[PDB]
This record gives sequence, C-alpha cells and structure tokens, in this order.
Amino acid sequence: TSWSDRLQNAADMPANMDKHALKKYRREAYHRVFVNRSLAMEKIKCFGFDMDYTLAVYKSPEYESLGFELTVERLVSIGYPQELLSFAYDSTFPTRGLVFDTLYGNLLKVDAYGNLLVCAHGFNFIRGPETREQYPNKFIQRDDTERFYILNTLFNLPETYLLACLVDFFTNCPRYTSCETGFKDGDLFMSYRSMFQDVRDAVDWVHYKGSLKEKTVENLEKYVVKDGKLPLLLSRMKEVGKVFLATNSDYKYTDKIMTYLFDFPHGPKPGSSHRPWQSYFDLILVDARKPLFFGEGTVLRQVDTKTGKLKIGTYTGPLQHGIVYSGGSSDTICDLLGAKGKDILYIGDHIFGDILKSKKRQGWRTFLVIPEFAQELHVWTDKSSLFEELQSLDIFLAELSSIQRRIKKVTHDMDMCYGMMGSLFRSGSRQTLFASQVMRYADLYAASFINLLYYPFSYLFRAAHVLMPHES
Amino acid sequence: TSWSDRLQNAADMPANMDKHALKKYRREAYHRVFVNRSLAMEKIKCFGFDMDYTLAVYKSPEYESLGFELTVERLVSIGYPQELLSFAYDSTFPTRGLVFDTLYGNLLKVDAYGNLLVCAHGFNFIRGPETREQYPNKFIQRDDTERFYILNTLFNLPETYLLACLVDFFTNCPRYTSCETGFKDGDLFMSYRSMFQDVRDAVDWVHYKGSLKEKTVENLEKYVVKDGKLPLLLSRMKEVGKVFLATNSDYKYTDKIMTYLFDFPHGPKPGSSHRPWQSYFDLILVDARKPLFFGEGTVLRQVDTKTGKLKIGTYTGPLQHGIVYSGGSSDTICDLLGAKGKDILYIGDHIFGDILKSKKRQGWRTFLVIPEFAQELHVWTDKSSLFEELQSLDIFLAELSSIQRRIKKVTHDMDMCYGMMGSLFRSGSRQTLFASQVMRYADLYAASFINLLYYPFSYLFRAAHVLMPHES
Amino acid sequence: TSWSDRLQNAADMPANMDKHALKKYRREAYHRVFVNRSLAMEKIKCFGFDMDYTLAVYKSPEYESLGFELTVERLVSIGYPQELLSFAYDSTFPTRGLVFDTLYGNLLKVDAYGNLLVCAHGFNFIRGPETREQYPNKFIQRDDTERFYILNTLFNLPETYLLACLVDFFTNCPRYTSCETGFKDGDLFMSYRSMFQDVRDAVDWVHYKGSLKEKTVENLEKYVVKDGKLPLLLSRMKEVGKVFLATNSDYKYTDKIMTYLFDFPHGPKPGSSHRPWQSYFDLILVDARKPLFFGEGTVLRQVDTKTGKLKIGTYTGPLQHGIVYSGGSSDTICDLLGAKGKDILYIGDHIFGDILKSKKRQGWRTFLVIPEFAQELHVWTDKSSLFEELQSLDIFLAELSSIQRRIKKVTHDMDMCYGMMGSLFRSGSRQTLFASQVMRYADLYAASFINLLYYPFSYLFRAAHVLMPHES
Amino acid sequence: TSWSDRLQNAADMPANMDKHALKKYRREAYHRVFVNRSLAMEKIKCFGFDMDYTLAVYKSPEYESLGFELTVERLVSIGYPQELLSFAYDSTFPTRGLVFDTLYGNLLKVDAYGNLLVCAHGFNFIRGPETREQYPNKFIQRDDTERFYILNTLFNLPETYLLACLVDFFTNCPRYTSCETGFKDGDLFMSYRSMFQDVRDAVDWVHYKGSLKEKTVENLEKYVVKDGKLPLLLSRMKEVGKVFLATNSDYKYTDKIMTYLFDFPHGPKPGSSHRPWQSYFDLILVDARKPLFFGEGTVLRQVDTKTGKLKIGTYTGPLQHGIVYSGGSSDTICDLLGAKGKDILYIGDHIFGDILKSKKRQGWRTFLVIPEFAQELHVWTDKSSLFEELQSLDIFLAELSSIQRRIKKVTHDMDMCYGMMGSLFRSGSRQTLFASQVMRYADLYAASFINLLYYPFSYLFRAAHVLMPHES
Repeated sequence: TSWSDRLQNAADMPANMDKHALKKYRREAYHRVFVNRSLAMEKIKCFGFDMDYTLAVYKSPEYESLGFELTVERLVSIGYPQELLSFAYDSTFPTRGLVFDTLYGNLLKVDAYGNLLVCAHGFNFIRGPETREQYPNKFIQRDDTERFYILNTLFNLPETYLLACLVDFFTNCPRYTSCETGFKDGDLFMSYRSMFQDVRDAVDWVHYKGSLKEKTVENLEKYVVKDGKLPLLLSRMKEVGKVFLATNSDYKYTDKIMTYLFDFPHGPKPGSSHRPWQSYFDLILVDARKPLFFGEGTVLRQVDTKTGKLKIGTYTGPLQHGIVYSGGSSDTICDLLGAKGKDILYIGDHIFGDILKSKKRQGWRTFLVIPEFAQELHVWTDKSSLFEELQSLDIFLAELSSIQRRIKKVTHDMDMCYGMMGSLFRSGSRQTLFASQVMRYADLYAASFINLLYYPFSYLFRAAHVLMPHES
Repeated sequence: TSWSDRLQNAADMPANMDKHALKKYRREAYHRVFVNRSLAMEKIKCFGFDMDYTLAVYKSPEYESLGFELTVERLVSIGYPQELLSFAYDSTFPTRGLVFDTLYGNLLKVDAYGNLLVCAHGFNFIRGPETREQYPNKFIQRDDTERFYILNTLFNLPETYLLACLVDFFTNCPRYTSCETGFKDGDLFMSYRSMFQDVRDAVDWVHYKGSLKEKTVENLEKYVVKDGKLPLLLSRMKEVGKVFLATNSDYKYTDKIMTYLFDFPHGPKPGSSHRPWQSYFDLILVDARKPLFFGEGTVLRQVDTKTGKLKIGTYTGPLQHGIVYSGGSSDTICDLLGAKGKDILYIGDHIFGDILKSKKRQGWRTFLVIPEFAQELHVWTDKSSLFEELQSLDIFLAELSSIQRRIKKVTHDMDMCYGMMGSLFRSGSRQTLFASQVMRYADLYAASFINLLYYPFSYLFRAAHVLMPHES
Repeated sequence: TSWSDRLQNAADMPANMDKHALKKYRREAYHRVFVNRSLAMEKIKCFGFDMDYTLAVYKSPEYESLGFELTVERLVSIGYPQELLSFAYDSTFPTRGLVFDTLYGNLLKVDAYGNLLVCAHGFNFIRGPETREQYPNKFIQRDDTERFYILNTLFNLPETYLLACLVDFFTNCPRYTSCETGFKDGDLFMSYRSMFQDVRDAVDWVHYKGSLKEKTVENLEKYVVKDGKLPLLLSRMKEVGKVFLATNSDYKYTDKIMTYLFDFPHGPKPGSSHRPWQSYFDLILVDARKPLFFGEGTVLRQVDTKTGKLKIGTYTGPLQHGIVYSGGSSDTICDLLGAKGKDILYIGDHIFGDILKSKKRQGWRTFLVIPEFAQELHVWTDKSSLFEELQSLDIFLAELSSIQRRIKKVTHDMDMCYGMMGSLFRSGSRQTLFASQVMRYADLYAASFINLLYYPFSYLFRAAHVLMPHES
Repeated sequence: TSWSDRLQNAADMPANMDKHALKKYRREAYHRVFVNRSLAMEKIKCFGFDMDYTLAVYKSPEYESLGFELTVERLVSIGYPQELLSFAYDSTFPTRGLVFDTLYGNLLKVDAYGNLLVCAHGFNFIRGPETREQYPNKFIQRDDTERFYILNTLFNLPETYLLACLVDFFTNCPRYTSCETGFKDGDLFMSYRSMFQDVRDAVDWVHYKGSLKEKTVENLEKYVVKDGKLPLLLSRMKEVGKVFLATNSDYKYTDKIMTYLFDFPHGPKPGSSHRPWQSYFDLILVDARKPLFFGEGTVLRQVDTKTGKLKIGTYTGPLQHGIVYSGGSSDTICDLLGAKGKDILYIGDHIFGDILKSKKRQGWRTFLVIPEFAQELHVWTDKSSLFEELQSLDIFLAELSSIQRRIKKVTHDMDMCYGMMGSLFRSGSRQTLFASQVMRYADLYAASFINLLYYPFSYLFRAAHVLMPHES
C-alpha cells in the first residue's frame, strides 16, 4: 500500500457534511490539518493552489516509474550504456529531500544544520567512521550549490533512485575504474558531477520535450488520483472567498488534467449539474515560473483558450470573466483580487520553493500538502513504541557503552520501516532538513488539502507559542 | 542600573570554586548558561573567542554615548546643521535588532517572518491602522537589503538612536518640508536613504579613522568591564583544550584592550604570578575580516609584534609559539589547531554575523554572549506576572472585543518596562527576529561567557528534542 | 546575379597551377587576398577553419529565403497573425551589420562611433531631421546590449528583413494602434522589444529544433556552393602545415555537409583517388561553442563517429588518428597541435565573433571570408566614378549650400546600387562599423578563402605601416 | 629639458593675436593641433575641461619625484624595508602606458594587439628569446585585468618606476630568494601581485589621505605650470560658446589650483581687470567620479563655496550663477547647458578614461592633451633620419640575415633617445597601444590645449578619409 493508495481510498469515500460526523472525522490523524503557526480561517479571503502534486496527485509508484523509465531511455538515447535498460524503479529506496554530493557521488540525508544522518554510495550504506574519510566533520555546507543538489520535489524521486543505480552500475562494471570523484575508462573520465548533470538534463528533457505528459494524459486513471470531494471543497471555498490557480504548467496540460479532475457526472455534490473546472476559479494563471513569480516574475500574458497559444502583447487590462493569464507575478494576484498577502492561503507541495518563497517574499499564509504523509503517518503510529523506546534510551544515556549500540540498532530498525532512506522527517531521534523547513514555513500541513473540508468556515487553527529557554 | 552595571557587579566577586558553591551559583538565572541544542563539553577540544563585546564588554551607556557624540560631531563636520550638537544619547530609546526602512524613514521591530511589531517615525510610535498606509500587509521583505538595514550589533545602538533623532529634527525644523521619502529644502531634497548612508558612513569613520579607539584606550576604566575571573576561566579552558582569539580588530588595539583585561596584580588566581595576555592563547588572529573569514577569508599574514605592522609576505609556515596571525580564514584555525568544526566552541556576541556564519558555513558549536541579557533577565523575572496575564488572555480569547484592548494595554505596559522599543526578545507574546536567530544559531547563550566557570569540565548541556505537530 | 552566383561561377573553373597563370589570376580584384596587417605565410604552421559560411557557403537568396519562411511559419505557429504567411523574402532590403533598436523599432546603419548613417522604421527611411526626434545626437551607445542588437552574421539576414516586415505590417494593420515603443490592441500591448525577442527565439528554434538543417541536407545542390578546388587547396595546406576544423555545428550535420563538399569523382585533383573529408584534417572539433571556446571553453569530449553520439567521459588522451573531438577550447588546439597562436591562421566569416575573439583573446592570425564581397566588389568597381565624384565634392566643400544637396544625392544614388540598406562597408563617404571591424581584426580578407590557392607557399602579404598625424 | 620645461617656455611668451602671426605660429609642429577625425569648430557650442594634467600641468620631474618619495615613505611606514628610502626617482626610466604583469613581475610595452615590444624585469631588459619562456606567443591578453594593470595616467609614472625599483631591490637583496612569481623569505612569500597591490594602495593613499596635495599647494610655483594665455583662450571660448569644468578633484583643491592658475595682475589680457577663475565657467562640477560620470554617475550635489562642504540634499534645481555642482553625470552637463554630445569638445589628458568613455558612451568630441608630447615631438623631429632609415630597411627586407640585426640596432638606438622604455607612441616601426588609442578616440590632440589659441573661431580641422585595402 503506497501513499497514493491511501489518498485514493479516502478519495473514494463520499462527504458526510453533518457537523458531528465532520468533528468525528478530523479527530483521526489521517484527516487532520496539523498547525505550526496559529491561523484564523475567518481572515483568509483568497485560497490559491498549485496543480501538480497538489490538485493533481500522481499515483505511486506508477508515475515515478514512468518518469524513471523515460529518463533511462533518454540517457541511453544520448549514449549511456544499454545495461541501463535493465534497471527498474524501486520505490523502497528513495526518500524525498536527499542531497546528491557531486564531488564523491553520495546520497546524503542531513539535518537542518547539514549534519550527516545517512550516507549511501550507490547501494552501499556507509557507516559512521568510514564517513569521516570524506566528511571529516560529518557535515556539509548545503548552500554550496555548485557541489550539492537537494532533491526536494516528488519529481526528483526517480532521479534519486537513478543516481544510486548509476553509481552502483559503474562501480561494478569491469570496464570502469572507480576513482574518488568519478570513473575512468582509459582516456575518458566521467566525473560524478558530469553524470549528475546528464541525469538532471535528462529528467528536464523528459518533462519538457519528451513523452511524459503525453503518456500521462493518455491514461489518467492509471496516473492521477481523482476525488469527488475536490469540487465540493473548492465550491465551499468560493462561498467565503476568492479561489485562484497559479501553476508552472502550460494551459494545454493544465486543461487536460483539470478536466479529468472534475470529470464526474455531477458538479460540487451528487445530483448537482456538472460545471467546467474553470468555473471554480476567480483567477487562473499558468506558466507561472515560480519561484521567480514571487519576485519580479515575467511579463503578464493572456492565453487564447481556443488555441492554447498566447495572445500577442502584454496584458494591461482588468480581471475579467473567462480570461486565463500566463506569467505575471505574485503581485498580479494581489492586484487583481484586491488581496494583501495575509489574506491569502496558498496551497502547494513545493516546500523549498512555493511555500518558503511565498512566505518569505510576500507574507502569504501557507498550507503544505505532503503526499507521502498518508503513508508516513501509518508507519509513525504503528511504530510509536520504537520511537518511545528511543526517547527513553536518549534520556537514560544523558543522565549517565552498551546503551549507544542499542540506540544505533533501534534507530536502524525504526528507519527501515519507512524505506531504505528512512522517514521524510527524521532518522531516529534526529529531524531532517525537510522536517525543519516544514515547521518553519508551512503554517498548516497535511497529506492532502482535502482535509480542510472537515473544518468549519471560520475555524481557528491553534499552535502553542514558542518560548526561549530562559523564558520557559 | 544598566546591563553593564550588572556585569561589573558580578565581575567584582571573587570565584568560589568549591563544587557545591558552583552548583548553587549556576542555579541562579543570572549565572546560568541557557541551551538551545544539547552540547557535551567533553567533546569540545578548542575554545575560540571574539574580542569586542565578548572579552571586552564596553560599559553602558557611556560607550554608546561616546560613539553617539563622535558620530554627531562627524556629521556636523561634513555639513549637517549645528543643532545636531544639542542631541544627547538616551539609552531608554534603542533596542538592538531594529530595522531602518530607508524608504519611509521608520525604525521597525519585526518578528522572524517580517511582521511589524513596532513602527516609529522619529519619536512618533505609529499605531496599527496608520501603519497600513505604508505597510499594507504589516510586513517587510527583510532581505531587500537595498531598502532595509538591520541594526544587529551593539555598535549600532548609537546610530539607532541617531536615526530617530534626525528624523525628529528634520520633521520639526521649519526650514524643511516633510515628504513621504525625505525632506525638501527648496531645490535640495534629502532622502531618508541618503541620510541613512551619511549616518552609516559617519559611524564607520568614527571607528576606523576618528578618535573612538583613542578616547576608549585613554580611559579604559570608564569604558571597559574588567573581571578578575577572566584569566581563571581561560586558564581552566587551556587545561582541557586549546584556546584561540579571532578578532576583526587590529593588533595595536587588541593589545591595549587585552593588556587592560589582564592587568591585575596576579595571574589566573590571586597569589599567582601575572602572565601576559598572549600566554592564554594557543593561537591569536587579528584583522579576521569576519564574516568573509568563514568563507574564502583573506591572505594569511604575520604581525611583527614589536612594531604592530605586518611582516612582508603571506605566511606559509606552521603554528609557532609567540606568532600572531592576521587575516586568513576559519580553515587556518582548523588546520593549525588540528580541529574539526564540532570540536570548536566559538564564543561571540555577533549573532547574525560570527555565530550564524560559523554554524552554517563550518558546523562550529556556538556560544552567544548577549550583554544586555543581564538587564533583560531582571525585567523578565520582575514582570513575569504581566507575561503570565498576557498568556492567559491569549488562551482565553482563542477559546472564544474587550479582551483585545486589554491584550494591547498589557502588551504596551510590559514592553515599556524594557525601554521604548521593548525587549530584545519580544513584543508582548510575539518573538522578535533576534530571538528567533538566537534560538536557531546559538547552541548556548548567556549574558557573559564567564558563566561557563560555574559548570564542570565535562558537563552535558541538555535541551529537549523538538517534535513536529503530528509527532507530539 | 547574387554573391553566391559569383562564388559558384568561380567554383566551376578548374585550377590552372602554372605559376604565371596564378600570378595573372590574383591580379584580378575578385581573386585577390586583401591585407590589413602584414602576414608572412612561411610562419603559419596551422590552418584552421569554421564550417558554416566559410567552407560551406550557402546559396543566396535561396538559403536566406528558406530560413525566412521557416521563421515565419514558427511565429504563426506560436500565435502571430496569418497575414505573416503572405510575406516573401526580398534580398534587396537587408545589408548585414544593421542594429535593431528595440526601443523604437528601427533598423539603424551606424559607423564605428555609433553615428547614424541610415534609419528605417519598417520600410520608411527616415530623413535626417526626423531622426533627431528619437536620436537627438544622431548617435547610439551600441554596447547598450539591452536595447540594441547588432545583426552581424549572415544567419541574421532573414530576421533583418523579417523585423522590417513586422514593423510595417503592424503599423499598417488597422487592428493595432502605433505607439512610440510598440503597438496597442485594446488591453494588449506588444512592445518592439517583445516582438524582437519572439523573432530571435524563432530563428534560434528553426536552427536548433526546426526543419532548417533537414531541408538543407535534402537538397544540398540548391543550398550549398560546391567547388572542386576546395580539396586541392586543403591538400596543399597540409603539405606545409597542419589543418584543423573548429565548428559550432554538431557532428551529424558537419558530416553531411562536409561529405557533400568533397563529393567529386576524384580527390585533391582530377584523376586522383577520392579521399574522405576527414582525411584533410589533422584535428576535427565540433560543438565548439565559440566564442566561449576562446576563453574557458567547455569540457573536451570525444564523438563516437559510428553513432554520432558523444562517448561517456571527458577526454584526457592525446591527439590520435581518426578521433573527432567535441567542445574543449582554443587551448585544446594549441596543445594537441603544438602551436602558439601566431603560428595559426584561422579562417572564418564571423568577424564580431570568431575573428575578433581569436585575435583579441589568443593572438591568432586571421583570415575573414566575406561571402557578399563577390557582389560588393562588382558594384564598387562599376560605380567607382560615383565614389570619385563624392570624394571631389567633399574636398571641394572643405576648401570652402548647393554642394551639400549634391553630396546627399550622389550618396543616395551610390548606396542604392548595393541595395536598400547600401554597402556592407559604407554609406557614401562614411565607413560602417562592420568596415572598421574588418580593418581592425581581419589580418587578411576576401570573398572566399579559396583565393589563397593563387598565392605561393611562403608569400609575404604586405600592408603599409600606419602613422600618426604628427608622424606623417 | 623636461616636457614641462618646454610647456613653461611656451607659457612665458605673450600672445600675438595678429592673424598672420597666428597663422605663422601654428605652422610650427610644437604649436599645432593634430587631427585624427575632421572637426568643424563652428559646430562646437560647449568647451569642457578636466583640471589635473589638462588645465593644471604638473612640472616634471619634480611632481613625479614628490609622488614617488611620499609613496616610498608610505610603504616604509607600513612595514617595507628601510632600504626603500635610498631609492630616488629617475625620469629616464618610465614611459607612460606600460603594463605591469602581476604574475611574473615584468613591465611590458605592448602594441594594440597585445604583442610584446619591450619586457623588463626590474632593470633587466629581457631579449626576445628569453621572453618566450614566460610569453610563449610574445602576447598578453591585456583585458585579463586580474593579471595585468595598464599604467595609463601621468599619476602612474612614479609607481611605474617604483615597481621596477622594488623588483630590482628584492632580486638583489640576499634575504630574499627569487622565485617565478615573487620572493621567498623563509615562511613568508611575497608574490609580485601582493607587492603590486601594496604599491597601488600606497599611491592611492598618498593622493587621498597623505600629504601630496598639501605639499603641492604650499609650493605651486615649483609644481604647476602657469601660463598667462590660459585666461585669454578661455575668455575667447566663452565669446562663442559655453565653458565647463568637470573634475574628479574636490572643491577645496580645485579652488587652490585654479586660483593659482589665474593669479596674474590682469584678466584675459594685460591691462584688463583680474576676474575670479569661476567667472570663466558657465558650469563648474567637482567630485565628478569619471568614468562612472559618463554612465549612471552619482547623485547631483551642490557645494557650499563658503565652507567647501556639500549642502544637505540632492540638488534638483536649474543652472544658476555662482552655483558649484558635485557628482552628477555627463547628462547633467547636457541638460543644464542645453547641449547634445557632438556640440561638446571635451579637453583632457586621460585617454583610456575620460576621452575614450566620453566618445564611446556619449559621442562627445574630444581633444587629448599629451603633456609629454612637447618633448616627444623634439625627439621625433631631431631623430627623423633614424626613423627614415628604419622605414627603408623594413621596405628593403620585404622585397627580399644581416638586415634584421641592423633593424634591431637602429630600433634600439632610436628608442633610447626617448628614454629606457622608449617613445610613448612606438618602439621602432611598431606602434604602441597608447598610440592606437589616441588615433581611435582623440579627434584632436596636442601637447597643450593652449594651441587652440592659434586657430580661428570657425576653423575646420581636416583629416583624410580612411579607405579599406580593396577601396584604395
């Protein structure tokens, strides 16, 4: 059972909007919205969305596997060895948020301070003392963006696995000699940095020039979660505020995906007339180019929705019914909707991108969708006895060895319940960079934004005030 | 009673090193070290220091007043009006960490998200609704460094006050017409941005070219806290690890100040032979140019300690006894002392500078000295009933107006106990940017690093593990 | 008769290598090599070439017309109006080296100092006094690269004409309102800058992603000049020095074009065995990325010549027979051939690019091919009586009005003999920027590098020494 | 007899303004204005000047020697060896326009293409073949500004000589070991790059913070050429156009120097009332910050001429009588004087700076003052038989060894007549970079702008039209 299986199981359920049923439902951890900073929903005047992995949650592991396969095919196409074609995506390996070290060809799981939690070279998980040879301080400077690439998006899951497969393959292929920084084949030297750049370029190519979108749209039921409660929640949002879409995707793809997402034999609820997806939005903006969107942005354009092409000219007019915009900036949204940043709840999955930038640059309120959380929460709740043991061990050690070996063992057994690279949010008792970023920049979070359906219009989401050590 | 009065009162006390006395002493909040992240002192192999406002804590408000007076004199010298000479420093106005908005000429106190807590234009504190005219979202983008300057150092206290004095003066002087972005005098327009740049340039000039250092060194008893326990703690550090100085100051000034700091008729303890200040350090580095120091740094040079001039040439040799270094980088320290970053505890007052950068760039452990904390902690403890009331009011409001007016009143009365710009760490129930940065980057903090004297050699400083909302 | 007709007529002639015949032939202006700086051919050890418009001279106006048509089709494809499809390339309009002013939508012909010689808005040639409204000093700052784009390559001929066609079209189309900086259609505004960027992007797309290369290679006889003397000259060069190819083109295209260029039923001369094009080169380098090539370059790669794909890895080996390189830098050539810059004669058409950069960055000797010179020289020689009259008029005016009107008339009549935008090299008595750049950076120049065939192995090309005014 | 002796001898002569006398006087090469591009004086509406080395020509070698001595004193002051104090300026060594190679510590004289003409390491002039070890292509990339510094101003004459003295000193001092890129003293290594940076910093310090200006103004007769014809020419300019000063110097220094320059017991001519220097200018601008001046410039300020300080505020008003401006941009001049660039003749000595930039950025007309030309022209005319022999030898060699040795000998003997580094304008038959830049960017040039006094109001300065080789 993948995280998207959990999402689809919940998607198949009809909405019981009886107030006591709703109160009962959001008691359950899987239907809750979690709160890092207090948020009075009555003050939200505009609800904004990203599309990919937010409105359109791609099914796992099918979609990752498709991306993986097409990326492999592209690399072979440009000259990588035929053996790559024998690789097959394995969802049990990657966790989101890993760092690829282009100098030494390692995948690293780090905390918020750049401390090493896990280090794998290909499929070889490197123990603590061997890690010191390459990382003397068990630390990386993660903003050395020439060396380190942080694989923070769900689109980066296939390349996370592909990188490890490639390191493994070249290491074990007798044609290549393994060196500290890459592989030697006579008078050719393939650095890990060049290999990474080829992988990155290929993934980009698959998305922008290859067949990924075409293969997705030709089998939307295989690849995209669909939930009849989606128009219900969007219609409710539109009763109390404005609703907008701001997506990096182009109009043609957006239209295909959104049409699918709303393709039911009814509108907001069973028995109601179906309505086009566009009617659920006060403002639709495609080709957003986030994160540049949250700064200078790009020229505001208008989509000719008959052809899917841009009209000639920068668009200088007002918000009008039926118009679809392209490019622009976050200020476009504010201006056209008459909103100030704190009046906006922006809903998306890109934590290091949309969510961080909308918060830091514009003071928008944020809701982070974490598609994998459906599965993570299962594991967290099922294995809470392991975590509790780990807490007790840390506490007992501190108050003053055999205890350290036990801590290592429990840490490993806990982490392996999530996958080879462990939980998105931690390794044992140590939080990841990703966990830290969610706490810092996501006002609210959940496995799906559909969980807002279970809270009333003017709910006050509450978090405890943070105190300094001397104030506590 | 200023914060430096508190520091000097504690400095005058002899050290009772009986273990039970030490345990009793660090119970008291004023002699504690506070802990944001756990730190096992037994793992620290090197103790590093900054000088200014760390080893050499300048007395308040005398030193700020001197800086203020010399900066005013410099501005008048370059053509500012003679009326500036009637200004007098007032320590009850500035709090450290305010943001000068060069567009509208306001001092702003913000939270970690750029939300406005306080806004003053000159000496006029602007209420919430009037704040919306210039800050529609009650928010600033604090990394818009062309517009906003964050006054984060204690050296910035006099200019914090001077900026407000200047805005007040020009506003009320009939020769000038007050405009949105500056002041008009016929065919001359002085923007707030140009005024700020003159102030910044003048403060820099006073420190680097003017008489501030000369006036300080000619009356060190007036201007610099002195504590006989300083050589005791440094000598104890040197029994268990290496000790280093890394200061932006030049050798000649460093030598004057450090000689004063060690000028007692004894060495580490009463009855022991006096020893030169240099003997307490395994490595002395001046002209550090932090924060560039924590990246590429500058060429490593050697000081001719007879002349106080640099020797000709980049220094390419090993650590040797009696050598004093100039420039270099954080890697110099690591290389010469044989240390990895987590083996180092770096002690300084510059949170946004040395402490943040040493942590983020190098994974050093950090101890933040906060000179004003001696006074802040007094006020915090004396007015804890006001804070507790504020907590109860927030809690009562949330569980569902007259209560809001009460919250505003209590917030104001609490804040005014600290000064006109309130606590370094908060306004009412809201934490400042500065508080957030201390929590994030200072592993340990206190009003003085001398508080380490009260903890044993291998003490384990403990902080609770942070949990995400769904983990709690 | 186009310039490429002249080149092909000369290409059809067999080579008479009798020394007296060769001496007679290079007497004629059309078969001469012209000399800006003295060059002793005996000191040249390496002859290097570009491919496009150097070895492979595209036929005119056919090739420009193809590029024009495909660029138009691309613009219509992305949403430009269908009326564009009625445009047809006109070779009598563009001259190479014009400046597009993206602010006001003008094509400008300038001198080396940025002084305006010609200004056309669409097809309206703007007289001197109307030019002052937009160019008060009849001057542009040509290095303001945000505003001005210099159309210096033969690939820029179709877009030169397309820009004028578009300005004309939008000006005369009643749907658009002509404004100073672009065109208004209700709530859409198309700036000249945005229009130019679309044109530039479309031309790039046609070359890199569209069908231009495919359409060229499917009818090479229509599109590419072919000369049996080419292998004769290259074989002679290889008797006295090394020969190299450095092209921005990819291997697959290079191979198609070069195979065509050498496809005769003989090798260097009639009666000799045919030899593959690769055998004429000591070093073949594709994907050169000039001008970056003349600085840091890119990673050196090796082409798998069976597949046309790159081999995996940076190539670290020596020059070997049959290897084809990709990327690298000008230092690659020097290292592998054992050459110093002044030992190299580099032959190309890109004056502002390859020729200027190889000279300035590396001190290479340069030979500039100017494909249009075959026609320009015809016109120059036929209309020399007009030029002589113009000289006499300038001289008579200076020694001290009706004469100015005559000067304007003769200038116009002369210029119109070349085309609507006049000579590549001048307007009347004033030299263009392009002329100045040829003099400054091309040691040698001619309509074809084949003219080197008519000079002996160790010929001394001589130019007069330049004297300052006080030295003369 | 120095070049400034020649200038002062001509300065001492009264002006005979009889038209036939003026015609006779400017026949002589020393009183001529030389012409690179034609210039109709009747079209000039504004005459602009720099001050230093233009209006105020510093006497040689006295002024260079003063600068040299103060720079040496500063280096010794910051820790250079006492032996530096024995150096003494020698005007026979430096020629302006040399390139310091910070990698290998050489002074280089180059042509316009970066080809090496002369190479000296300290005082050792390196012959051609030894030059190849460090410069394999006898070429430098002169825009590699990290490595090469071009000493283009007369203020750079003392440091030109100082650099050679320092290389010589360290080479011959037994304490230092000479290495390829600097000097080793045990564990100290002084690179040539660090040595150059110290020299550059010291020269800057002498001008901006040291005593150079003070020592100059206390003995203006020793240090500054003075000519009673200066107010005569400026007064004549003001009869036909506007006159402006744009100087990088501050007001206080400008006022001292200009007051001296006009301190005669008369005004424009003997017998006329003296008038203040300011009355000769329609616009006076100080603190110009050229070359930034010719782009964005700096904020326009107004000088309080009573105090010599800036008034508070950006100046937003019109041109008014008696105002003195500070900062601003070249557009300030155009706006306030109502001029377009080609209406302006700008007169200065900084060829690579003011003259090049005003021409390239703004299309101003240019007059280059070359103070050394007074002496260079003497040598040129006296040794023209050597140059003529050299021309004959080059010509005889070309038409086809003993002749090459003769060419080298004559080249050396000619060059040595000018000084150790030869003529500003050439080495033998090869022109320097400086010569090329004068031809390219100075419309007019002479040893002094006073030579304009000898041409009538509406003189047409004529230069021959440049033709390409195929046009000739």
